[PDB]
Amino acid sequence: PYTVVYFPVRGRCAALRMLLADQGQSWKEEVVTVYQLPKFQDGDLTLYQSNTILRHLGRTLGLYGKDQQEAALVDMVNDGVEDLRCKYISLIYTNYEAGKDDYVKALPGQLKPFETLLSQNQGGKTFIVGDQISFADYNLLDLLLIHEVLAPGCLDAFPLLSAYVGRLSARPKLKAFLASPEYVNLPINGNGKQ
Amino acid sequence: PYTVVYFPVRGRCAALRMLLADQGQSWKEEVVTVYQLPKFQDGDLTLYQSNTILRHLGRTLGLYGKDQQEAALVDMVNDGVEDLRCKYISLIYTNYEAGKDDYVKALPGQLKPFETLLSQNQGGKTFIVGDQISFADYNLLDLLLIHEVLAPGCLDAFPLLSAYVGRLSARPKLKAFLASPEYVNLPINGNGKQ
Repeated sequence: PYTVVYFPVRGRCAALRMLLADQGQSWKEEVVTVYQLPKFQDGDLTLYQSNTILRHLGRTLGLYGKDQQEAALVDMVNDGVEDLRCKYISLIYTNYEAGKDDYVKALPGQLKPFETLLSQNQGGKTFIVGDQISFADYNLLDLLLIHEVLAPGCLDAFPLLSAYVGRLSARPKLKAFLASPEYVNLPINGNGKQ
Repeated sequence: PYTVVYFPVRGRCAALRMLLADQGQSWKEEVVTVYQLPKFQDGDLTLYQSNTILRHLGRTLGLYGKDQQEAALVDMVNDGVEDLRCKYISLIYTNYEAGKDDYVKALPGQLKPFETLLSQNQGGKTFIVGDQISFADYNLLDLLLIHEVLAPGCLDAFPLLSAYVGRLSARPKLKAFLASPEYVNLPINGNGKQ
């Protein structure tokens, strides 16, 4: 019984959509043509804030680590992703024309921490945290994909990340969703820039 | 076995310090004179990001709601607080001189949601969520206190919030901590503005 209310763009819902899709859950979309959405309805539970939804789905669907220690790392990784996403959103809607240059120059410094974190966990052979997927993976994967569109090839300097994007992108239900019109035909951002 | 590494300012640690103080936990500070701190060490567990720490302490100290439903609301409230805190931080370090005017004009619109949320929970007679304190309370309380310093009297238009700040501020261990030199003598912000 899931319903997500959002604009007709992937934006901040791409991650939770991927999460739902991959976990084999069904939801109802509810477009909003022109607390800022998304809005999520789980039964009579009504959530706002994308990360709130991600954690909620994480708790209830068991994508929050195997113990309190991992849970903390998952949060820490998610917050980093979120931090970078804020810069991206700022670039897109604010200084896209001028900032794009400087942004890509700095991108490697922004992505290196993730590469490191990956190397520290079974040599990046599984997920960003632990040996099971978590909501932070779906969110990290989205951040990496939307960046490969802004600056194609940015992930070439990071062997672990690139393998990671490939590993996750190949997950049965996820691959299908990523290839669906439902995903492919939605613009990444509202202002039409990406 | 807690250690918090941060600058010599309350900044983003005020909340977790209040949390620790109120919960009767002891920690070791480690000043950093001139992932951006804080850094938290719980045993060999090393966390970064203030909210990550807040959730961690929330999970382990049982300040995360009584069930998954409340947990979600706690997150939702915390994210709202965090959203406003980002604006505050932006005012302080960026457009303080000019933005202060417009900021205070808009403040009521920013605080109204919290007043509402409060009224919806036992008529604001307990905490922001549920009938037990949660990490979001400590974080909300900090946000309200630092605002009463920026724009004194801003809470007069909201009876529920004002009672809330008074109710929590009177908590035995919290009142003491709020009166300690450890708290009182630390500047609110780095740039010396508040």
